[PDB]
Amino acid sequence: GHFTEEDKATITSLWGKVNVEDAGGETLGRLLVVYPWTQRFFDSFGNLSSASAIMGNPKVKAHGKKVLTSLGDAIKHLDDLKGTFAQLSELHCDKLHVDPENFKLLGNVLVTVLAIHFGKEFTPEVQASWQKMVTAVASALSSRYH
Amino acid sequence: GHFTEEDKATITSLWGKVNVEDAGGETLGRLLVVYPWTQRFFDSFGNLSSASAIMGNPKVKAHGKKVLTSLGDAIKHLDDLKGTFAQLSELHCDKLHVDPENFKLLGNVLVTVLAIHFGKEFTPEVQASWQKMVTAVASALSSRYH
Amino acid sequence: GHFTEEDKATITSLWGKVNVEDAGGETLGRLLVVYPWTQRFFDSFGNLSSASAIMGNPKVKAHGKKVLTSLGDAIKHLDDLKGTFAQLSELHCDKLHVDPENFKLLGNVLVTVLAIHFGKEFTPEVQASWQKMVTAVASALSSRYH
Amino acid sequence: GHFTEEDKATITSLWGKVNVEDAGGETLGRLLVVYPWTQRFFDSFGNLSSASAIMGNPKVKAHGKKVLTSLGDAIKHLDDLKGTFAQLSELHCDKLHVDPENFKLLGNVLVTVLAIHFGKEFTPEVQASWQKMVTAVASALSSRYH
Ligand code: HEM
Ligand code: HEM
Ligand code: HEM
Ligand code: HEM
Repeated sequence: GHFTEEDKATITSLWGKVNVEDAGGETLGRLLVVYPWTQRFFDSFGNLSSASAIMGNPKVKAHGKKVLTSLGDAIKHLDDLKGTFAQLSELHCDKLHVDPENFKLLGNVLVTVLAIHFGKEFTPEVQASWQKMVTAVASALSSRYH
Repeated sequence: GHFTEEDKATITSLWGKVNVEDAGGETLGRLLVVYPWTQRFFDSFGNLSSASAIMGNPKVKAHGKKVLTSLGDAIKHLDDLKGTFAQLSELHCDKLHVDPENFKLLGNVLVTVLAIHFGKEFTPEVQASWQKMVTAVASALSSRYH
Repeated sequence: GHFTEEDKATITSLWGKVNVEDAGGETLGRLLVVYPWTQRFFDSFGNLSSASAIMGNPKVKAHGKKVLTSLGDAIKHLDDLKGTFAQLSELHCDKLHVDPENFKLLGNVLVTVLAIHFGKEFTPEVQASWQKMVTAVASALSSRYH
Repeated sequence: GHFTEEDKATITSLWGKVNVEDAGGETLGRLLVVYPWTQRFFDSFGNLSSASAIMGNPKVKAHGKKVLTSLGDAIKHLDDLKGTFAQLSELHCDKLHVDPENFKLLGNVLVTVLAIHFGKEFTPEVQASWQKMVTAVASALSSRYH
């Protein structure tokens, strides 16, 4: 893969406008609602039997903040996402056994959340740059499986 | 599959607020820009060499409207989508050789467009209902392949 | 979907030459080794820390037999697989939260086992018929999710 | 990703036993039969309306030889598949617009062909190493899309 100058500017600029205290909870909660099977990894977070219980769960909100903060840090290292996520790859693959397909699923739900918050600013080109980011993150986090 | 009565209500209600004349071209054009390989099915549609050419292309806008008007008719048959799409399955599978993976891709681009147009109104539960609709439509259209 | 009379004949004839007592453990064990993340669904099955432990594990062999005996019964109902697998869909979706992508994965590991056991006899046309069967079984088992 | 010493030895040793004058035609032909949509890229090869016509087509056999010869060369460069396939990535993505999902589809059909020819020698571990190879090749060839 390869980010263009335009890709980097679009990723960096849009991300600077995200609130990583609500976006993270919103993204992980939406993943858990829309694709229910993912709840299996988070049986320690409490009751996730309904949308309201998930979107209102403080451990979901707290953990989504970690997720997006680590992604925000990675956006400082676009040309080296493999190395930047090496340690989290080890955690997610070797220790938690998260299905590699889930990384792209979460990335697509972040794209949905960006489209909700930014609307018409999320043009096809802007979405293309973010789809490249989703793919790249998923590859970096599944590296230990490959 | 199975649509709950709440899935049907969501699907029909949100669709009634969709302007097909705008959403059609916006959905097909977004698919062509974001996932460029799909342009190979539309060589006769003329200039697709840049995002601005795709989003300005009269044939892309006219075709997207056909697509979304076909999906509007399908929403009147939610609990018989395979029978509803039998003719278009034959067209897309036996005659055009569309990759079944692309039906899922276009339905995901429509989810993105709905998120852009409705923002917050596109809640996690509303997205779940539409995610089941995209899957159901993909399955119905690739039925000739199965 | 749709099974041709030649798909049914292929499926039933090749299956009649399959030894389930061997193929069962061989298929589940291959899935656990090749796609290690799926081991997380089988923590109670004991030692799955190495390929030799998985392929020697008595619980994996006993479970694989259940799996393949379930698929043998399904082959007697090829043109009603969704109804046939309704109970196991509820089990795998509502109770175990299996990722629908893993049903496709296991059916692909079975294709590999059939290729190993039958060699040349597993022609391109015979594989096509079995590829439709894996897809049909995945769709039927993930039906609760749709 | 990362090949282990064991991965490299397994890939290199099994590949040294493949016949790249028949395996290539067998792999591309099987892809065209099993997953019909792929035939769309090869409308220049002649009649592909049936298994017999595909498996007997001299242009299929001739082109599959190219495919596997380029893969054989890549197996000399396991630690640098991105650079080794850079030029073919440009051809397949920028010029032919091949769907990225097809690269993994072809890789899985090569795995089926290896299982047919090598049988019990294709153990779960041996298949794991080859699945890692399939993923890595698909990533290298789709790089221009990412
Ligand atoms: C954008 C991709 C993702 C990133 C950046 C990410 C990041 C993180 C981080 C930073 C942690 C915390 C580790 C610590 O606290 O030391 C974590 C834990 C975890 N992640 Fe992820 N993650 C990602 C995707 C996923 C996906 C797709 C899954 C499964 C669907 C997943 C499941 C988990 C689990 C089960 C934990 C342990 C949490 C606990 O102990 O309660 N993650 N992740
Ligand atoms: C939401 C899924 C889809 C639906 C509901 C849909 C619906 C339609 C309909 C109704 C037509 C007929 C147009 C007319 O009568 O002139 C059509 C034509 C076509 N569709 Fe789709 N389609 C879908 C997905 C796809 C995808 C994923 C592709 C491939 C990237 C595709 C490629 C085509 C092509 C090439 C035509 C013929 C266009 C022309 O040259 O006239 N469709 N589709
Ligand atoms: C070819 C697709 C599959 C079929 C036909 C199938 C069939 C079965 C059947 C018949 C049982 C019941 C066993 C008994 O009565 O004791 C079962 C249990 C189960 N299956 Fe599947 N299954 C399939 C795919 C999967 C996949 C992809 C996974 C996840 C990696 C999975 C995870 C499980 C689990 C965790 C159990 C419960 C086992 C235990 O703890 O007792 N299955 N399956
Ligand atoms: C293991 C992965 C693959 C490799 C190593 C590979 C390699 C090659 C090579 C060496 C060529 C010849 C270029 C030349 O003659 O200068 C080629 C051409 C081509 N490939 Fe691939 N390929 C791969 C996968 C694919 C897939 C998945 C598709 C689509 C399903 C595809 C479609 C094509 C087409 C359409 C051509 C042009 C052939 C013609 O002009 O008639 N390839 N490939």
